[PDB]
Amino acid sequence: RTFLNLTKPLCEVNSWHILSKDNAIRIGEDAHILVTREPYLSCDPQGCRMFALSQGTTLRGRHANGTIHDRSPFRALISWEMGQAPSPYNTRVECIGWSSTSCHDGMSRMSICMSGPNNNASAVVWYGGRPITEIPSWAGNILRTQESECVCHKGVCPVVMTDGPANNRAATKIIYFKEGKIQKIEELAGNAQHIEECSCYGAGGVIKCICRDNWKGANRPVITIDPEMMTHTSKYLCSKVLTDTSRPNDPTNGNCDAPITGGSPDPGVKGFAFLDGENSWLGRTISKDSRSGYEMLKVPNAETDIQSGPISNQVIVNNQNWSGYSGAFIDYWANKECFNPCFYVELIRGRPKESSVLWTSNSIVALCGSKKRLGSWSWHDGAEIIYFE
Amino acid sequence: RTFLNLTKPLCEVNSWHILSKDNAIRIGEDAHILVTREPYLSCDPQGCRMFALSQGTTLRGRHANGTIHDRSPFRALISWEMGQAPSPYNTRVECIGWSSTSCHDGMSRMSICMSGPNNNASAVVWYGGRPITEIPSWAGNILRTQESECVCHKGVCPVVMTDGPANNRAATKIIYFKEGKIQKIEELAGNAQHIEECSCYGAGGVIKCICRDNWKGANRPVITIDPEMMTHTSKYLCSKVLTDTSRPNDPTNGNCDAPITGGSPDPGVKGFAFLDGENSWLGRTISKDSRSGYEMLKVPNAETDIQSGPISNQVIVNNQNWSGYSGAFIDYWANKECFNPCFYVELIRGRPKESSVLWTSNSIVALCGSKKRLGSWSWHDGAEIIYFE
Amino acid sequence: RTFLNLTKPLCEVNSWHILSKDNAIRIGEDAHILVTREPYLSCDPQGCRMFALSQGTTLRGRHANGTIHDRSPFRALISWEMGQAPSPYNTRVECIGWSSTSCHDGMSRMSICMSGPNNNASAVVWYGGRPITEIPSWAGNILRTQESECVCHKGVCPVVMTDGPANNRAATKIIYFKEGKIQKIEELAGNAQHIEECSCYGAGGVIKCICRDNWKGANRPVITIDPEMMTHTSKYLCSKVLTDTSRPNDPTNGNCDAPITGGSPDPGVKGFAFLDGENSWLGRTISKDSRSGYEMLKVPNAETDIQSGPISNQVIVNNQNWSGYSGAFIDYWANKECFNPCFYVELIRGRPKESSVLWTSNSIVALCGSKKRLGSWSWHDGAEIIYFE
Amino acid sequence: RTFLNLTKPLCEVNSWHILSKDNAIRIGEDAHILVTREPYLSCDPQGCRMFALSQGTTLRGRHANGTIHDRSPFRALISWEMGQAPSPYNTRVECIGWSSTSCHDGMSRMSICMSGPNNNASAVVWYGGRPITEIPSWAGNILRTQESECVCHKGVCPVVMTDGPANNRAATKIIYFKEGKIQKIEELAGNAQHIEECSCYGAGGVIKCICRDNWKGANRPVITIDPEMMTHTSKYLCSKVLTDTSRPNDPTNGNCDAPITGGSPDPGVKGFAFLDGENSWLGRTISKDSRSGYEMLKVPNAETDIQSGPISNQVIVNNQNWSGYSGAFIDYWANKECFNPCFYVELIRGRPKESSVLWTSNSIVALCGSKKRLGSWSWHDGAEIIYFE
Ligand SMILES: *[C@@H]1O[C@H](CO)C(O[C@@H]2O[C@H](CO)[C@@H](O[C@@H]3O[C@H](CO[C@H]4O[C@H](CO)[C@@H](O)[C@H](O[C@H]5O[C@H](CO)[C@@H](O)[C@H](O)[C@@H]5O)[C@@H]4O)[C@@H](O)[C@H](O)[C@@H]3O)[C@H](O)[C@H]2NC(C)=O)[C@H](O)[C@H]1NC(C)=O
Ligand SMILES: *[C@@H]1O[C@H](CO)C(O[C@@H]2O[C@H](CO)C(O)[C@H](O)[C@H]2NC(C)=O)[C@H](O)[C@H]1NC(C)=O
Ligand SMILES: *[C@H]1O[C@H](CO)C(O[C@@H]2O[C@H](CO)C(O)[C@H](O)[C@H]2NC(C)=O)[C@H](O)[C@H]1NC(C)=O
Ligand SMILES: CC(=O)N[C@@H]1[C@@H](NC(=N)N)C=C(C(=O)O)O[C@H]1C(O)C(O)CO
Ligand SMILES: CC(=O)N[C@@H]1[C@@H](NC(=N)N)C=C(C(=O)O)O[C@H]1C(O)C(O)CO
Ligand SMILES: CC(=O)N[C@@H]1[C@@H](NC(=N)N)C=C(C(=O)O)O[C@H]1C(O)C(O)CO
Ligand SMILES: CC(=O)N[C@@H]1[C@@H](NC(=N)N)C=C(C(=O)O)O[C@H]1C(O)C(O)CO
Ligand SMILES: CC(=O)N[C@H]1[C@H]([C@H](O)[C@H](O)CO)OC(C(=O)O)=C[C@@H]1NC(=N)N
Ligand SMILES: CC(=O)N[C@H]1[C@H]([C@H](O)[C@H](O)CO)OC(C(=O)O)=C[C@@H]1NC(=N)N
Ligand SMILES: CC(=O)N[C@H]1[C@H]([C@H](O)[C@H](O)CO)OC(C(=O)O)=C[C@@H]1NC(=N)N
Ligand SMILES: CC(=O)N[C@H]1[C@H]([C@H](O)[C@H](O)CO)OC(C(=O)O)=C[C@@H]1NC(=N)N
Ligand SMILES: *[C@@H]1O[C@H](CO)C(O)[C@H](O)[C@H]1NC(C)=O
Ligand SMILES: *[C@@H]1O[C@H](CO)[C@@H](O)[C@H](O)[C@H]1NC(C)=O
Ligand SMILES: [Ca+2]
Ligand SMILES: [Ca+2]
Ligand SMILES: [Ca+2]
Ligand SMILES: [Ca+2]
Repeated sequence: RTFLNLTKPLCEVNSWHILSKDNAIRIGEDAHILVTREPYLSCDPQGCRMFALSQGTTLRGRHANGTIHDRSPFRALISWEMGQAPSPYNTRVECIGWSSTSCHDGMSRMSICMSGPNNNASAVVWYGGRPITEIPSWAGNILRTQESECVCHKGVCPVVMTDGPANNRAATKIIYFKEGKIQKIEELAGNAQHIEECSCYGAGGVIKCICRDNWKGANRPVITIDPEMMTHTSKYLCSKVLTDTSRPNDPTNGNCDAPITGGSPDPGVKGFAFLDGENSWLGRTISKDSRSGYEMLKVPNAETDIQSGPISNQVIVNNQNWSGYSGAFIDYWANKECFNPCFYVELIRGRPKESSVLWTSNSIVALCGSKKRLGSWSWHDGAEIIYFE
Repeated sequence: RTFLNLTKPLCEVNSWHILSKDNAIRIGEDAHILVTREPYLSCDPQGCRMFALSQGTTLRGRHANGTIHDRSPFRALISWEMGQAPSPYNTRVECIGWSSTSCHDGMSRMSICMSGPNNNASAVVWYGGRPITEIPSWAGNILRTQESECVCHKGVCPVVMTDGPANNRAATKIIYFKEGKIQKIEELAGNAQHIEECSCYGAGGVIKCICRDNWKGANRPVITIDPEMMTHTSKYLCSKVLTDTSRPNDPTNGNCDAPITGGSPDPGVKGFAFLDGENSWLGRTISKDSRSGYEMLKVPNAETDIQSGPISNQVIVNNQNWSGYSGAFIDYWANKECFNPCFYVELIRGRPKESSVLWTSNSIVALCGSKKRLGSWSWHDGAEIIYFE
Repeated sequence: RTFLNLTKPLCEVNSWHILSKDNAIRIGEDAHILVTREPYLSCDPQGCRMFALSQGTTLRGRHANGTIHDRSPFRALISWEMGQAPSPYNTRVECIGWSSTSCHDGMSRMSICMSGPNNNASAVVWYGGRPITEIPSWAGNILRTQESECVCHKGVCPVVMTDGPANNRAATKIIYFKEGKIQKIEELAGNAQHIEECSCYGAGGVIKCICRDNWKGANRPVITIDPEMMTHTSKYLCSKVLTDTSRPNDPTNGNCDAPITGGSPDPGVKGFAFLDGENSWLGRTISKDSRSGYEMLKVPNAETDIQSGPISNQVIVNNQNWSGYSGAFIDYWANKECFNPCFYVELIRGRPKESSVLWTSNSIVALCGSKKRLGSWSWHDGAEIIYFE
Repeated sequence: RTFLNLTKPLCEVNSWHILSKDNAIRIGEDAHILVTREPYLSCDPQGCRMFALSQGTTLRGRHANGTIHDRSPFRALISWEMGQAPSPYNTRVECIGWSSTSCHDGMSRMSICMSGPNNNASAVVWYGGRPITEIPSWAGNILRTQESECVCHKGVCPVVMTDGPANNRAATKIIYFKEGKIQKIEELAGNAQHIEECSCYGAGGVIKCICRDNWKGANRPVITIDPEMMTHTSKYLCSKVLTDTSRPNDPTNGNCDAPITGGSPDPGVKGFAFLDGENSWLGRTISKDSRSGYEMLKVPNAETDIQSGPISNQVIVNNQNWSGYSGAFIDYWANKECFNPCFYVELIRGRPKESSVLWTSNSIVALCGSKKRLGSWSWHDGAEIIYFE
């Protein structure tokens, strides 16, 4: 074992192949499947695992009642073998909390959870399954982080965190970790005006994080991080193809340097994009209003050209089905000459959209890049809400 | 440590001993057992494992309703320790799809799943637990493969695949894989007119695949593969003993080079044979019409002799019980001077044969050869359907 | 790793400490616990495991109905980590059948199961978890074995098997195994008139088997095996303290060379003794009629002296509670200068004795020698049968 | 792997961070969770596990009825991976009994359990998963031990055990183990008048145990053990800050050398403190009468100064929520220059306090120190009792 470095280029991607699906809600109708939300995947030299925020109750359990609620002393980050559903019998507790990130540096995994009350939350940073570092809230307002994997280079792993209003200017820091210990802290710099829930991946010695501006913008902020100089810049996706949820119709021109406003009724959702000049893909919900459907759109020069639009699409979840959060990960230990993009989509069931049940949970689907021109179908959740009534 | 070489000859077989039985439906009446179909086993240097295509639901779950249906986005190939029943707690997800194959090359396991819509399925080829290769559909008609184990020699693992009509001429390929990467693709050549669901094994550097002609033959096609040369031939099993389901009565002579047609109402079932001159055995369901009973027939020179008939028979499942698919496997890593034949029978319960239940699923029995003359009995599923009403 | 050699003497025993208890019926009332019977324990260099004959159903399952029945195609030898209850999620299938034995030789574990119809049963012998040898029925009447562990010395593992009447003269053999292969077969010789269900242990290069005579004696037969020469003798336990169940009052004298008859209503139960001069301990059910209670009795020279009586006693299960089978095992790999005797008692719940339920199952308790004078209480099952009604 | 040596000082602690929370009652409402009480945590070179005394029945099981009872043949010490709820499917059985301690010495784990009747209990001492030693009751009155982890130094693991009255002068011993073998046995010396349920840690070659006086004191006895010399002293914690439950209001002065009487209705609860000069912290329930709430109090010189009061506080469980036992553990194998203090709180649910249910159980929370000033919230159990009615 060695520290991962990020000096390979991104792979060429012409379509997306099915990597994994857990069918958690279908299985959780009967077997003992934990209630969750904010899932993702993360890899290490050995393979890949699913991660999510448990609600500290099973789906059929009476305590599922009220699981719409975001933050409780009963939530923890759990991980498990990619593909299986999360039960109390197959899940590792990574840390305790209601907001998380995790990543493997080539040697060991670092996992980070926030917990506590809204005015007094704290992060505990674990490395090798051991607690290393604690960080108190600096702004006293729901200290929080990515909800998807971080990225490490040469032992250095940056993590974007935010503390402050959901609906106004907040205080975002980039913290640089090595073996769970803080190497540097940096205030957000650049033109991104609001930063939440960054989806991050590395390629070519650089880490790109594509985020949620929950304040004003229906276009997504992008933070470029040098993990060697331990510095960063920020701005917005240039493309007119707007990828936040609640968004207006796509304008004729996007805006590299300011939030483009509009959309009703939701201020944001976690999302992602891979930005590689011509080899660029943007994900989004199919609905402009709601967390339903999911589509991948190849938009050459999305990161630099305000006029860029799709040259190809793939429907991942059709617009008759609920989606939710979406984020980036890559298996950096694959036996290839390039880093192949992968993404997951969180498939939210129950409240608020389906309120014939008392709970909110989700399942997971995950896909990676193919150089081939693969056919596709919808990878929706597939559970019958009527079975839970 | 090393690549499996197919050097050894086949062991003499005079009868069949019990290897494993999972009792999955009996257990699944209570415990949390996954709905499945299309099982098989496969071994590696450490031991044997059971495989099946999950339906993404447990047997007692309400989602088990409608599981007669073959293809959905909720199926995946799962594997588990031989003899246990498949639950969400003890299963490994090998890949995502509704047709599969799997084998170990002596170093690592290759696993292959097709998924996607009928007019646009794709294969994802997995090696050592990672996705290596994707293959688009070549004929836009349910790209599909073996549904039992492949076989490797010096790192080369041939896989037989088909795309095209179930009731007409289709497009079959032999794909030769080494570490999940395509070394060669051949089009099917020879006298087999239709090819599905091949059951394969190796001995003395030759791989034989005994398959299902869903188009015409109640005789089974036989593909013979040289994995060094990476070439094949194809024809039909010569014996007058027909082993497909829905077959007519055995004629006076079989045909080596052309289908023996007939029988009603079903076109085919996956089956297998071991072919080694004198030491040749054929499995078939006992009913010539439906998937019930299972028998093993020692049919000397089945592969060469149009007049060859049984000189012994072992009842595996009595004709009062449901069977289903059957397939070949060998423990190539046995401490033995020969490769001993083994097989499984899938014990299908529920629909369409038992319509008092809303689901279709199965359990597994597995047996291997013995030089001795062993007594026997029926190894039927053993669940009571009245319990599920 | 090296072959186990039986070079240590038995440790001195003056009472019995608790080793394990799985509370399988209490736990199986809600959790998913397999119906079992004929349990035992067996150790290897890494530790000890619990073993039993599963009925291929869980205890609360509808298929638990009819589990009084001894032989079916749905039974398998299962082993799990000592002190756990056996559920579908934690048990390894050792082999398939309804009579077993198992032992580790210092390198790998050998397991043996019989399956088949009464007149045509067979043994399959496994070594390192792979099948090695098959042995067909020699007398066409329920080929059967120890139902507790076998013992090895320099890789030679003898096994006692019987084929023939339960109620009359049968054909017993002693089979000498090494790595699953048969080295010698001997027919039973000496004074034991009937042999079943041998509980065997080794100390100082000699193996002793304490068996069940189902035909005549309420005294237990004793086979002495030389694992090196591969020869044996047999007679009866000399002591007047009668240990089989159904048995009459203890007579004034025992008989070394012939059975002591009487008792009602039942012909026999599996049981055991440690036999070592002054250091001799006889288990038996407290009740002389039924399978209730269990007591240990120190009877010096029980083996050789027809007049030997108890000098102390420890109640293991009180006579108000159900017992069942009992048997010998030792951790031959403990860091001790002697081999310390252990035993278990099968704690049978349900039919025939408790007919308010439709099933038969058991739980387990295991205790080992102490050189100390330990207090004791009853280790009865502890499930409340009314919960199951 | 070598013997752990208590060579490092205790870390500076200013605040407590969340380590783990198993949410076992919430999860056990549906999923098959073992009823437990008397939990703790213990670490080894590889990670930390949770430990509890199981009741040999699951939480929703009908046998949960009556689990208020402290002692039965159906209890066992179980260990599981930290963060998980204890189920039949993920727990190791450490030993059998109703009182326990456990600790790892850097090489292997020693685990000790007492079982038996009140007047004839015995301890079994286990090492590396094998039983090594047995200790009979010396006073015929419920031989019993710490209910939390022991501590080892150069292979020598002291354990505090008591035998004799709960409400009068009892007979306490300090037993020094090495690889499960007795090195030395001392009778309690010093001014502690009654000793139960010691919580022990190590720093700079010294072991401190903060115990429970069930007889007269609302202050806590403290034993200071030299593991190299194998000698101890005892007294009471000096501070006016009384930390047993039932206690009176805190007095003007404490008492280092005699119990301080008073409080109602409870004679005692298991508790803990870390004593390190200015860096000293005392746990106690928030309620003086009852096992509700839990608070950490930084009391400089608590160990030497009768007038020492709190300089800071952390609410661990609010006084509207039930707590229970509490105890000390340290990850001695952390990659840190100091030994960092951790503790758990047993969060008791059911009887006697909540008698709309027929059972008594608990969940667990654990926390470790921080040099930081971190915010906090209440880590209550989180289950709704109405759901179990
Ligand atoms: C966010 O959480 C952070 C944690 O870093 C906050 O910080 C804590 O802040 C407090 C000041 O607000 C701390 O307080 C002080 O306590 C010491 C000693 O306290 C104990 O002893 C005295 C005398 O015996 C009692 O009167 C105290 O009674 C308070 O605490 C107990 C719980 O133990 C509670 O049950 C009582 O009702 C009562 O509120 C107590 O037992 C005093 O000498 C001092 O004057 C002051 O009160 C605390 O030390 C500090 N903790 C840590 C850890 O840093 C902050 O409060 C939170 N911020 C926000 C915005 O909420
Ligand atoms: C980046 O990480 C790679 C992958 O390990 C790396 O390593 C190799 O490069 C050297 C020469 O520079 C070799 O000759 C090795 O054969 C290569 N090793 C492997 C395992 O592929 C780079 O050195 C790392 N670069 C930096 C800047 O850290
Ligand atoms: C506690 O239990 C132990 C063990 O059973 C015990 O010892 C036995 O004593 C009785 C009566 O004196 C006997 O006759 C047995 O032979 C003794 N057995 C052993 C194994 O030593 C004590 O009697 C019991 N002590 C108390 C106080 O009950
Ligand atoms: C799963 C589902 O029913 N999805 C609806 C979808 N359906 C179709 N286009 N058919 C259309 C939208 C939408 O674009 O508004 O999103 C959904 C919707 O109605 C809302 O979000 C409003 O609450
Ligand atoms: C399991 C079972 O009972 N199977 C039936 C079998 N049974 C007996 N011969 N007992 C008889 C036949 C048959 O004669 O065609 O095949 C089976 C059949 O499918 C049908 O009869 C019609 O569905
Ligand atoms: C567990 C239990 O209650 N067992 C009964 C037992 N009970 C008591 N001694 N209390 C009495 C005896 C006996 O000693 O013969 O045997 C048992 C019995 O059922 C029968 O004898 C009739 O079949
Ligand atoms: C968890 C809970 O409700 N606990 C009660 C709590 N008070 C309140 N939460 N209101 C505080 C006390 C107390 O300080 O004595 O008393 C507790 C109590 O109910 C009893 O002692 C009854 O025996
Ligand atoms: C820390 C936290 O509670 N984050 C919230 C997050 C959120 O409120 C915002 O992004 C607004 O600031 O939104 C959502 C969401 O569904 O929009 C889920 C997250 N839930 C959890 N991570 N548990
Ligand atoms: C890919 C696919 O759906 N294959 C079918 C297969 C089939 O339809 C034919 O062979 C005719 O083309 O038949 C059966 C069958 O039971 O006959 C099950 C297989 N199901 C699954 N593999 N999932
Ligand atoms: C092979 C077989 O069925 N053995 C029987 C055994 C028995 O019948 C005799 O000893 C008489 O010959 O009795 C019992 C018994 O409880 O008496 C259980 C065993 N059950 C099982 N091993 N499965
Ligand atoms: C051996 C035993 O039963 N110990 C009791 C203990 C106790 O009774 C006393 O400390 C008085 O001596 O109190 C408690 C308690 O909740 O107070 C739990 C323990 N229960 C168990 N450890 N099982
Ligand atoms: C769900 O939770 C609600 C608010 O806490 C409530 O009061 C309701 O009764 C409860 N419902 C069920 C069915 O548990
Ligand atoms: C509770 O246990 C007691 C003691 O045996 C009892 O009798 C009662 O019926 C049990 N209650 C239930 C609901 O089982
Ligand atoms: Ca937005
Ligand atoms: Ca056909
Ligand atoms: Ca008898
Ligand atoms: Ca007290």
